[PDB]
Amino acid sequence: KTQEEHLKEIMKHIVKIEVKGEEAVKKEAAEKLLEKVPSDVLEMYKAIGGKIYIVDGDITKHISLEALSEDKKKIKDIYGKDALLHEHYVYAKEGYEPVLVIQSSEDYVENTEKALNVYYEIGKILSRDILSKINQPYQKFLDVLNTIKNASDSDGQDLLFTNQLKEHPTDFSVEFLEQNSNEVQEVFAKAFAYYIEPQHRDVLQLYAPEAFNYMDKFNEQEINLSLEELKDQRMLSRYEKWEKIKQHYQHWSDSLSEEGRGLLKKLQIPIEPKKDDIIHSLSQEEKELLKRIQIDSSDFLSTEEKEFLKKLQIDIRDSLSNPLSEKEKEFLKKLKLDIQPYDINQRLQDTGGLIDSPSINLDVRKQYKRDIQNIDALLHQSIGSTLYNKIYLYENMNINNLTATLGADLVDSTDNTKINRGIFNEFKKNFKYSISSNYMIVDINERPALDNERLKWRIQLSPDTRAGYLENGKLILQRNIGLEIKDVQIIKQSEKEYIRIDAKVVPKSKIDTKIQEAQLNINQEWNKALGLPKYTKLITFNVHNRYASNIVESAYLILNEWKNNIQSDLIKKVTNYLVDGNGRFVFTDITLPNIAEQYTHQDEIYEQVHSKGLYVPESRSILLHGPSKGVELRNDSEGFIHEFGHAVDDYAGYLLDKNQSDLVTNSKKFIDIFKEEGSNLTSYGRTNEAEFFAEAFRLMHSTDHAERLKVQKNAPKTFQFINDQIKFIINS
Ligand SMILES: Cc1cc(N)c2cc(NC(=O)Nc3ccc4nc(C)cc(N)c4c3)ccc2n1
Ligand SMILES: [Zn+2]
Repeated sequence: KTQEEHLKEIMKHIVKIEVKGEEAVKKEAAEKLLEKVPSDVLEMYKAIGGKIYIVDGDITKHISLEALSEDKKKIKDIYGKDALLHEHYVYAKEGYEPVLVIQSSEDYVENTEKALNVYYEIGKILSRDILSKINQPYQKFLDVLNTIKNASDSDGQDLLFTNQLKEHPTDFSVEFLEQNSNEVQEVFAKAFAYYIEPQHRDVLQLYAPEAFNYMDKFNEQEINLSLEELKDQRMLSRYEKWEKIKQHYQHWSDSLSEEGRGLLKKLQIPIEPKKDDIIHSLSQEEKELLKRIQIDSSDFLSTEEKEFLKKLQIDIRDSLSNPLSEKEKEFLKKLKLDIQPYDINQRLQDTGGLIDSPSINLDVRKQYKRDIQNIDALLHQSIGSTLYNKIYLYENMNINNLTATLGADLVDSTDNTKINRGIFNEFKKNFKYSISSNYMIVDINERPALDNERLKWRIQLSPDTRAGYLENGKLILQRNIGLEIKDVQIIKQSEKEYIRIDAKVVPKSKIDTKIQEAQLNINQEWNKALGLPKYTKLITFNVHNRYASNIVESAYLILNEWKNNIQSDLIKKVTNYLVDGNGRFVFTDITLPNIAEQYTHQDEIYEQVHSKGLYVPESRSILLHGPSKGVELRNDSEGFIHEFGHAVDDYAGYLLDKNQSDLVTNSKKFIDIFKEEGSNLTSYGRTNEAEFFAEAFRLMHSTDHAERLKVQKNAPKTFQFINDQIKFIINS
């Protein structure tokens, strides 16, 4: 009930009573009126220097409204009827010194139509004087407006829209909202008004449900987030927040050692491969091979990597066609591991925390384990303090980090300042929870992003959350945090559009539990659809990163496209085969060479593979990495099915002579079909027979029927070959 006090405190400031001789009846009447307004919009008004004056008679007769031009003397009531300031009871003055003027009365309780107007004036203060300073209302509110105009019942419009909007043909776009700022603000206010005045609220909910709902959720929840964003722009607020935190960690800081500071700094800027050293620990024979390798000839060395290697040879020459060699690609594979940057946070993201993964040389594995085990000990003090309650921290992120495939079309191709609503809704779809397996580095007060960062997180730390303080106003958080996504919306900031993500920190065990129960649910369901034994572990969720929930909700959808595009009898025979060898359908966000289904079956470490998908015969499992973008694959489904092709290529070649488990794609008959039709499909498909078979099997089962035709009229002998194997497997 600190409630009533919050309002008393705030009101004694902004509220000025200046009447004749009833300064207790009138001074108590105002308290009754403003009490209906959300405590938070009053503080936001105080924030921008606004004040409320309760006066008698003609309100024009006040010092604050003298500078009023002989035009702004005529206002419109909530119903759109022209009036005159010297004949009205309220007025909110714009400008850098906001003013609210209210006449005196107590019949505000009785004569509701005036309270309605007074609130409408406040709503105006809210949408025009306050929210405008943080670029609101925006897309979310525009969506309410578009729901109303394009709904069947035109009553919602007849109650909130001025004819200007009523007669507008198309929907209200961001562009419209910019040219008609005054108009939208008006609608906002009216809706705020009806919602706030206890008697008209029913009307609102009766003829404009979406507006009621928006204003309902906004005044009870979302508004304090507005105050939050509003305070974030105040220099002194920003400085005040930073100081309380700097104080809370003052002891922890003064105690840090050169060694501790060395660790935190190394954790902010990775150490690049020092060319020189590479050359040394190389080899007399190897140097010779390196002395000439058209790095470009290979295909597993990114553009960034190839360049580095190029400069490696060109730096050892200072003294005295393109066939793809074997032991040469072996040499280039080894070096790939060797020329990666020392990046602790990157190591955590790739392994999802599983720092013992055989994915890199043992020497480097231990250095990572040592440094991490140490950072974990440094970041022991939690954010919780007596100096502050709820606390928000910020992080600017690149969407490619969550979903490179959607990241491809997030920014509008025409106007780089706009975000594609199409991809936005998709991205937002199943984004319910997130996980952090590395050390998040956030800002105390929000800061401008880098061009490729169109994601602006606003995170509500738990008092329990441990962290470390940095001098530049940032905090390094402890690994293994849990995050519940609370809201995802398009916002405009500094002349550009971003995706604001409102998230709350929770115990990681809470999120893991959801995933685990998902795995149980998804397997129950699919074990029934495939007729597998009740409790078999078929599908598995290896989720550890920031897009966490999507990896899970996505698997369901991928498997649906997988059953509606392939013959049920083929699936069953093939997956029974897989299950027989302990196979697994692994959906993950950690890089593939860290899923055991692949590494516990590797000869050498450098023989690892990372990509959108992968099939491992030795384990009979299919691996699908979520975050990436399959080069020739348009989406996750496709990718999965492509890998199921390799699985079929397996069971088929197995049914030829189980006395030899081999690939039916290795058959002499097929090596010829590839010799001829091997270049009529996808580029990727041309890589080799196993892949060509897989890309072909894929198109044949695409959702795009047109795509099925392409194989049948460009790969005849193949369309038939793949169909023989199907019927083969199906019957045998
Ligand atoms: C730079 C680069 C290098 C690779 N080797 C890639 C491989 C893939 N995918 C696969 O290798 N898939 C896959 C899938 C199934 C496979 N099955 C068998 C029996 C043997 C395989 N080598 C096999 C391979 C995707 C992207 C790649 N990108
Ligand atoms: Zn493949």
